Amino acid sequence: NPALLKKVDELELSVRSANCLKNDNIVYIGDLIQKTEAEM
DNA sequence: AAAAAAAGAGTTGACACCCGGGCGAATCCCTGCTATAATGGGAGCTGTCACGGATGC
Repeated sequence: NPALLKKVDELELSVRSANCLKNDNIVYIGDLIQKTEAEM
């Protein structure tokens, strides 16, 4: 799917979500969608 | 099963500034006054008709 090319901070869900995503060092949505509940 | 904080709000002083209103100064517009003698004017058709009307005796 072409949606994976978009960055993780391209949806602006919330401030805490952006903070934890930046702390996790994620650039693509695939690494976040793969981890369902373990890494979350 | 409990219990406090980055944001989210809410302000509180602390500059940075940006046209406005005066203070100047430098400079525009008006108006009148000049003392020998000045003394009637320059284009323009004029190589279309024909009609339809307005004056005159």
